[PDB]
Amino acid sequence: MEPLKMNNGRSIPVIGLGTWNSPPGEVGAAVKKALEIGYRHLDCAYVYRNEAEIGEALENALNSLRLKREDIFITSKLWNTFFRPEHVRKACEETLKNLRLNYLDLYLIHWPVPLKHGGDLFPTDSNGQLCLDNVPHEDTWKEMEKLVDEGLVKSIGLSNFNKRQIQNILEHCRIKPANLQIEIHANFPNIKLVEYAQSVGLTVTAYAPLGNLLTKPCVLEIAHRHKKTPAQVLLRYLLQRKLIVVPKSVTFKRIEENFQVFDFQLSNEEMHELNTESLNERQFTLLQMSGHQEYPFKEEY
Repeated sequence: MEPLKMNNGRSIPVIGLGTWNSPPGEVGAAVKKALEIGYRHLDCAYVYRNEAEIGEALENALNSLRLKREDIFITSKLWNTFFRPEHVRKACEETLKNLRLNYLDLYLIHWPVPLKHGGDLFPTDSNGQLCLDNVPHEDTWKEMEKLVDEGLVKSIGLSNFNKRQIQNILEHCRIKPANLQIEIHANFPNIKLVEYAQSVGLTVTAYAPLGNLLTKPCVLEIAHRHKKTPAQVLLRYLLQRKLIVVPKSVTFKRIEENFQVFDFQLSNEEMHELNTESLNERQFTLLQMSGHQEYPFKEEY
């Protein structure tokens, strides 16, 4: 089905390959496999430290599959240690260098919690405490906006921001965020935040869309009824809530399975059942940032 239309007129494919700091050589092969299968959207991040492997696999795949750059949607994310305005540009340029691209389709602020610049990706005490930094969200955003002005990035957005924090960005911005990426799945539907974000015109991407979920009885019943797999039901559930999904995998069979979600429809009763059976508990809490003023998950949503 059809790419989601964003508030700036551009479109984003409703499924993309999620990447992560997987064992060496796995991501490169995953990128190629995904693109062969039909994926046209890759979700990346500086912090996984594998954008160079991705960039190479990507460049070789476009060539062997005879695909054009503009046929693919590429997302990357600005990491917490580069949120100070004077560092944003170089971090983006670095990511683009590694990905071997001239521009990104989408660039997200990875978290609302800045970390000290100039060392490791997770600057840490000898108490094991994270070295926090203080940088207003609107100041980082101003630099993100310049990336759009300059053509280095087509659309900008947010990751792991809460309602309050998004409100503030929208109140100050010249260029609105086009996308919000947050944890969403049947065991954590994140309904209030999703409804809020869509109400102000953002598109919303579910990360960790499979979240044990694959084992839940109602999930299995519904998969059986439709003659699809559990993962396929879990993704369709999110797709029917008008979400983009970026399921992470480096296993060929899973990459392929995740993509076969466009030839059936969950009924209203099935949708409702999944919602009422939800746990619902946040899986990705990053508690080591919980001491920061802008830690996103203490507010209701």
